[PDB]
Amino acid sequence: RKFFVGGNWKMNGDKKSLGELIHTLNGAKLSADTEVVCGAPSIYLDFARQKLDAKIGVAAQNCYKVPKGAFTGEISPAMIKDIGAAWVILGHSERRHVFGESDELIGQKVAHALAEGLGVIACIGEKLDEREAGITEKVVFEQTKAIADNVKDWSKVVLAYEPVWAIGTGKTATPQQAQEVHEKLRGWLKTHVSDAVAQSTRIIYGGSVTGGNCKELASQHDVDGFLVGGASLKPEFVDIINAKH
Amino acid sequence: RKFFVGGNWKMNGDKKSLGELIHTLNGAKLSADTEVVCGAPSIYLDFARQKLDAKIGVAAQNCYKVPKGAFTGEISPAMIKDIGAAWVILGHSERRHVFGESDELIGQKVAHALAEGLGVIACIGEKLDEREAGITEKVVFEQTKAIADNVKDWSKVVLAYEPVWAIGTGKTATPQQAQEVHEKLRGWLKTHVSDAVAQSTRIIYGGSVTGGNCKELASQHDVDGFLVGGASLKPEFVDIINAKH
Repeated sequence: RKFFVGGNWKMNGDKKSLGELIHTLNGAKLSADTEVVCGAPSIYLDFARQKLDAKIGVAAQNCYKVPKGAFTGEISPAMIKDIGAAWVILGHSERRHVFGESDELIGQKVAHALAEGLGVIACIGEKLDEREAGITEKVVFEQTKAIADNVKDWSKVVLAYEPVWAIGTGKTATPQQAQEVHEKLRGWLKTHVSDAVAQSTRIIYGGSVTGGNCKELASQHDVDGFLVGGASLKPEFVDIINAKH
Repeated sequence: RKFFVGGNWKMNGDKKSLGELIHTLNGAKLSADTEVVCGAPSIYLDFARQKLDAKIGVAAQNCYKVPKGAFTGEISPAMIKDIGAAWVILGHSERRHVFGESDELIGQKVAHALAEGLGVIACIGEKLDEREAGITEKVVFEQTKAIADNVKDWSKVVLAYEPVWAIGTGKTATPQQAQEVHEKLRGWLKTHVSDAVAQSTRIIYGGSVTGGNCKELASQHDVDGFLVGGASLKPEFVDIINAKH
């Protein structure tokens, strides 16, 4: 499995500061063995794709489930491809809990984006109350099933495990808690999809990854890379890309 | 009150099709007395702003209520200004009924967008069941109050009355039905805000406006322009702009 590092810029940046960041990435020495993707605000997707070196992919932070129509404020996979972006982040924790997107809706989005030829970073993760209650497993397996049910070809899918309690809080999961879930998710895939799918699908970790953290997390056997928020807007993003080196 | 015509492209287009549409608009003989604004998909705001004649304004179709943060998938007024767009469409029917955006949220977006210096086109309108139950007035005044209590400077606000039953259905409101609601809203403004605000605020109509029904609607005394959906993607949009000729 090729190590994968995605940067989710969330709702940050302007052309000046994003221009700066992109110039930094373009001139940096990034490991040839890492697949890098930058998820930019929709208003700057075109901008980002035009300025980033070709080896770095671009991802949209969200999309809707049909190519066109009466959906004021939404964008579709066809528009994302039009711009030259190759991926979309779906099921993000903020979409789920702040914007109320349901599992059913996320599933429809995944099916459509894949049908349209885009790669998908699909996010799953339990809340603090769920972890404390000890139902982390039931929660993620249920979210995964919603995604799986809509995946025909797993070759363009990356699963991102991001515990809600770890997102933007500074409370990173320990390497052992990340490994435990990744291992269980990989087993879910093996029993419910197939051995081949489980072996080739990248399962990445997200939730307060820093230049400081990454090396120990990246050494876990079932951790295939990371989905980075806050640190993707800093110079230390380079260190994260290079975690396995 | 300067006649105002806005095109709401909704989730439609690619650079090739929007490029042609724009070419047509830059070359058309548009009334010197109509203020025109085009509402483009966020992915295309930069493109649209670069291509359209400076005399035509560009509007985003939605935005969030803070300048930046951990809101995966959203865009802010600050980003919209960065690109050079000067308006935002807030409270559109599809955001209310498909995406669940509440009055409280819309009022917060309005206040933030105005604080950031953007012009706002705020949408209001009742459902068929509300109309038939005899509560159109109750529903539109409730929606307008949620917006108005969040407006410090009306100079940059445009109110758009778009009955839900008329959006994309072909069931245009008759001139008498539109005029009735516009007159009542202007009446609300006068008693809840001020006479000065009532006479200068444009109240535009939307919901199946076509090159064919526009002249009659535009002759109504309280109709100040339109918010066009489906027809804004067609050459007849030029005829709508020129509805008073």
